[PDB]
Amino acid sequence: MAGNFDSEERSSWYWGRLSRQEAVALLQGQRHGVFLVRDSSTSPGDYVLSVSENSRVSHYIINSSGPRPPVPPSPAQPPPGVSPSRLRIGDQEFDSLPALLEFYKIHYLDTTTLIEPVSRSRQGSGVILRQEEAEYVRALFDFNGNDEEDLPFKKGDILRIRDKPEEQWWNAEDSEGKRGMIPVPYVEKYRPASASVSALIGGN
Repeated sequence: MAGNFDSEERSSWYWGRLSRQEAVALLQGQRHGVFLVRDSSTSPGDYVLSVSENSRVSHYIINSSGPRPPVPPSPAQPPPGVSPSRLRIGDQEFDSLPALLEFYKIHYLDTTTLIEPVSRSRQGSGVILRQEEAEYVRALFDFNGNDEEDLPFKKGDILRIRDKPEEQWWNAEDSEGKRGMIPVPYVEKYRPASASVSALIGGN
């Protein structure tokens, strides 16, 4: 998780509209009590709630007004300024659409109740991609090589820690281009730059 960003949360229930078949296609793929929302394929300016009921997934047309701007951008677009309830679905009334999914969770739409957002996949993770620096170390030992995983480098070779599994061996690219283990407990932080014409190069 990341926190509070979208009062309606797009990656949760409202992705970016499509055809009931599409929503359905994914909906059924999730938990039986899963339901997502789509765009009013019938109405020009309205929302639609989709719900995997029984074997398929039915839709519920929502009616939105829009009293205030939706997104920060947009040069100028004067809003209505009258629609009180603004958003509503079925034969009842609610403040907004996002809020609707939070109340009907136990009110029962037309036969089925709302439980959680479909969420087919994707999530704010980013797999914490560091990639901090890279080329800034000069090996201090020569070795022909025995294992494909071990980085065979020659004394004075400026490698780049391609990763750092543990403090007892890291990953780095050698003058040849291959990677492997490197001296994490003792390496030469040697600023490489002056030739770039390959002096010798002889690994495999």
